[PDB]
Amino acid sequence: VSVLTMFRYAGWLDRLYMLVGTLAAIIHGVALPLMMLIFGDMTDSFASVGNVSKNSTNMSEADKRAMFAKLEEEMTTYAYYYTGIGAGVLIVAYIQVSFWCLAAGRQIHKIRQKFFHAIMNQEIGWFDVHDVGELNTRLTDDVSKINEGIGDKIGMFFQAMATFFGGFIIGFTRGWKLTLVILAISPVLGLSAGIWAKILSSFTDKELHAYAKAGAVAEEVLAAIRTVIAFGGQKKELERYNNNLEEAKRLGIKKAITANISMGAAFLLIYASYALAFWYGTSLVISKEYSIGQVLTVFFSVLIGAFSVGQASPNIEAFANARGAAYEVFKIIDNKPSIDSFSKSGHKPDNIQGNLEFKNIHFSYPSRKEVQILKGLNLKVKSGQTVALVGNSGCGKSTTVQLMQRLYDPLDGMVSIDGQDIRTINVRYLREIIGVVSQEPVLFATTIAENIRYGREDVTMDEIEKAVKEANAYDFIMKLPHQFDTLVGERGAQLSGGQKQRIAIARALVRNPKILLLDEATSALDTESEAVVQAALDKAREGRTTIVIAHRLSTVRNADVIAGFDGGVIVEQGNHDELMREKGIYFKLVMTQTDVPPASFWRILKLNSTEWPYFVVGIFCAIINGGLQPAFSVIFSKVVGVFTNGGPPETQRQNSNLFSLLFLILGIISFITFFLQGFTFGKAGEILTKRLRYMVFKSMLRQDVSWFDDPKNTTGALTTRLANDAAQVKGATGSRLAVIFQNIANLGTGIIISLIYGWQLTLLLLAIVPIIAIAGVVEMKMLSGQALKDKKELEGSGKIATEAIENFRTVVSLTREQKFETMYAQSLQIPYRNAMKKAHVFGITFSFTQAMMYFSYAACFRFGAYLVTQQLMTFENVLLVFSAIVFGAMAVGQVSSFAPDYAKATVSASHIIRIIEKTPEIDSYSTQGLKPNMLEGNVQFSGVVFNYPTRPSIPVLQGLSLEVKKGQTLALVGSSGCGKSTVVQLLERFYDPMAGSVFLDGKEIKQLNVQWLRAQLGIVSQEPILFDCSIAENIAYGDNSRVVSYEEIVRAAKEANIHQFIDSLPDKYNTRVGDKGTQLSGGQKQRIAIARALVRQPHILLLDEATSALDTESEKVVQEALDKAREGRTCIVIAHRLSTIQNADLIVVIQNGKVKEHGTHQQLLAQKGIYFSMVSVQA
Ligand SMILES: CC(C)(C)c1cc(C(C)(C)C)c(NC(=O)c2c[nH]c3ccccc3c2=O)cc1O
Repeated sequence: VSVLTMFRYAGWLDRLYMLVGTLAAIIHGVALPLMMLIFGDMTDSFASVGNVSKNSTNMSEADKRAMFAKLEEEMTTYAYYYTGIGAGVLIVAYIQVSFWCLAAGRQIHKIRQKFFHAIMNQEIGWFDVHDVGELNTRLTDDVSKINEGIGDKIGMFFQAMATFFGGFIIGFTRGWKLTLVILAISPVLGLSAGIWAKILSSFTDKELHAYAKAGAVAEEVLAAIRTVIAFGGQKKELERYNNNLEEAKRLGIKKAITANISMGAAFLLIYASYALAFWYGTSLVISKEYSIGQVLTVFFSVLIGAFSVGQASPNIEAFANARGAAYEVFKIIDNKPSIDSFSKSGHKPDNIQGNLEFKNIHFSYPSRKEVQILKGLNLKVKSGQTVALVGNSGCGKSTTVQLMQRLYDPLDGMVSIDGQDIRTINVRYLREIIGVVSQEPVLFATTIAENIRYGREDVTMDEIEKAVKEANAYDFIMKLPHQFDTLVGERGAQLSGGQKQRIAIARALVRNPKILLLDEATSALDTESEAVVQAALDKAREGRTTIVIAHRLSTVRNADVIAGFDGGVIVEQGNHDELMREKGIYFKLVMTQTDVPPASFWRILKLNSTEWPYFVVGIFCAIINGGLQPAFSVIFSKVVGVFTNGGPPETQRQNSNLFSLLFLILGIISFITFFLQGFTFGKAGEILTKRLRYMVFKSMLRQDVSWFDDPKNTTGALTTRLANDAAQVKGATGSRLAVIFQNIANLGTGIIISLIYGWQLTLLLLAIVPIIAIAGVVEMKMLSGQALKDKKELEGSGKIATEAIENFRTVVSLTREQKFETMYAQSLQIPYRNAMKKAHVFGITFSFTQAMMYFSYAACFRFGAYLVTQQLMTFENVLLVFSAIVFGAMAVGQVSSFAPDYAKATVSASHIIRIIEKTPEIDSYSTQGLKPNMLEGNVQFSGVVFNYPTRPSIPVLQGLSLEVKKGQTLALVGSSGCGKSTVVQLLERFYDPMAGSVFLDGKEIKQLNVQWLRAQLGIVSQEPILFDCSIAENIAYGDNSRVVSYEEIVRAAKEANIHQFIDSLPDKYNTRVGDKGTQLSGGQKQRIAIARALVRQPHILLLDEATSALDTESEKVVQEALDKAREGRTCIVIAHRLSTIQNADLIVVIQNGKVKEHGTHQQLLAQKGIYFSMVSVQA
């Protein structure tokens, strides 16, 4: 059978009306050629009347009476014919929509009904085969996609074929010669599109690869930002970013030639094939057979059929997606095992049920998503035993609990029963005989008594009132309004843990159960209600058949037999007194267990007025490219005019002359004007996309502060804004020239053409164009005004579906199943009533959308008839009104297509505005006099408080003052690593101190030029920023006030010990490492990071964190570089593993932002405070 035979399944009239709607769609397709036919039929008659009026004419007014009487007699019969086709399309439109909404709805209601019930009759396999929430959500929307998968798309497919083949049958019958040419050009247009797609593709690939390099050049440089600021490499990296965008600017400009030429060639094939068909068509009259006038309008109906099949393709593509998501997951609705638990079957266990014995279990994990981790379990319980399990071990004991039901059934080992087996028996009785107590009861609610009744659906209030007492739930059912029928939200969203627990114990007791079973049930309770719950779980046991598991060895002694499970298998089996007399494994266990929505405006115009290269000739080009399109209709009007009303004189020469004019004027100009319009806005966008990207990336690379402290930013996410905004703003250029073009193809030429209308054709144009624009703008609202309300009826009906399965301990009561289906039988009924209603609404609006075609033709006939005919009827300008209506329909589509490409581009403008206005924290200041006498300085700190760029991370530095002298070490340690690290990272200016300040001596580092500061500061990175440059550059990523030379790369290699690598390899300083450093271990990377500080002679030096992940060589040969990098130069080092850096002339202990001890290392080893207490725990 077909896949669609399973979608359109069951029912009677539910299937039969699909045939009625299919027949309506066929007739609605055949009506479109018949509307073309009559305008042709009039053209045969008018080509006779009009030419006889120039050829053996009855004077020049008796023809205007005798011939015109027959024309208005005929037009009075035509007034029946086109009105009958009009009445037809109004009816079949509503019958087609009645199929789409009401016949589909007659299946889709029962499909949704049996879908919610199919989760319930999936019984066990719903737990294994994907997961709750999403499996319910995708299925809930995919059974909505089935509506299109059986609906309108199938109608549109048959309707377009009926227009196509119906038009072709008439076009063969009246003149197959031209109808064969319409077949022959279709593969040529398809081949042209088959070139256009390759031209669009294999230029964009290279534009993407050119940009991908500019992306990677931004990403690593922004991640490394404060280090690239400290080296000075911005003078290299800003041009690496620029030139990869110059390559993209060499590529996009060539696509802006080739794609525009390939579209112009497709337009040229259209103008040329139409012109050749017209000239061949009149040659098949004034020489030859199989033409007249009407045949041309018949051949145009075949082209309307090809357009109708084009309009069907997006509906067939939507139908392919409606096959898509729905038909595969339809197997989880049915073709699943579907019976697995025996949900409404089985004979009763009238051996009372109780006498279980598990044997040689090796079973699966629950849901089979994890492997069978359990190996070895055997376990007894018999009628008149509390068996208590000891040796608790999580999932490896919880499997034994979930195996107590038709939810998991053993395969790896067995259960044994003293009678008929528990896998075979009555599943409702099996749910209700046991009180199955989990610490968390995941349960749907509405009242407390209804939640208790979700244990067993047959109850009396006399059972309920005892159940709330003996579960000890009575305290809150006395405090709450309406008591046991007190109102509560879904999942119990107004109840604490111990309250839900005592309600779930009442939900057990109301069964009159014989057995108690406990999923570790003392765990996760509140310590008030844990005791009140234990007293309820003791009250729930009349000296009777129980299987208890708990973290408290109280309920384990409130019992009859211990069963011990150190790992797996039963190791001990005796009384709690016995295993404490004889002091076994139970006694061993007793000894341990007792985006920017404010879219911008105005400023955008002055910004683009600063960005753009003023190619204003593209505006003139868009105007003339628009005005050329109605000139096709002017020359075609002149062909119809001379052919209907010239008489025979010169006709073959007039047709040949107008053919030559038509072919040349459209083929030459339209190609050039589309090409030059596309190539002008393309080149404007090539400047804009490059110029914006350079300015915003340069702005980012001059503001880390107030943008990397943003928890709402991510480096790659900013690189997506660099991707998207610079492309969206490019689309926001060419679309505006397309809006200029369509205005001139429409009213900007159409009103000038109306200066030669006899007012009747102006009334015709004005009666149609705004009304068809209003119709589509209403049709929009009619559709969307259902869909939002349909979604909210479905959403409310979805909450009560997910609440039926996430609340999985409702499958452990199983009698609420058909009560949920009873809720769904009313809930699915409100959107189905909405669907029955909208079948009329869409019926009348889609019917009115046909009525405008009858009205258009009927007005065009009845505004020429009699009143213009008496003058001689206008053999011109009638065609121009229809072309202006087509340019009006084109205009509405062109303008509404670019509406989101206003809105998105105004959001991209808000993103661009934030980043061009910058953060003023890392710029070229000059209030502090830059003095050379203090490159090493005497760095003063005073009153200092600091909180990290992660802004919630507390003011961790708190009132500090310190100094470090010219050439001195200042080693820092402190109670949580923040007391040391913040002092380096504020001197980096990677954030400002919120109070206090820091000074080079008597002049402020908050006010010193950040690039002068970053000329004297060296900084050691935990990770070297790395593209595959030479080793020389992979030390020296630029310099802020120096010149890199042989001597500095010698010092930086030798002092940092990294010359171990550089003097060894091929090429020495020239050689390679790959992006991120393919052969660079931690020890090499930190020795490179030391070299990067040293290669500019750093008069002040900063060692951020004195080990990364280092040990052995990789640590001690790094310390052998740390000691060589400090001393004689003003060096701050934040001590980590104190068995790296303890060598310093001064150390300071910064406890929670204040000094607690200080001195040289040996003076602090004497101080028996914090420092010696931090040494005396490292070793
Ligand atoms: C916005 C909305 C409601 C989806 C809508 C819009 C239009 C436009 C804007 C193109 C008139 C249309 N129009 C069309 O699809 C068509 C417009 N002009 C034609 C001219 C000749 C042959 C077919 C069409 C056509 O299908 C239909 C709509 O349903």
